[PDB]
Amino acid sequence: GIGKFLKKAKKGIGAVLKVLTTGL
Repeated sequence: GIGKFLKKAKKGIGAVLKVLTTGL
């Protein structure tokens, strides 16, 4: 879940937020 988006947001966030928009 989002737990990965906030946890991964540390550095490589542009990747999570990028894909997170494909499912949001």
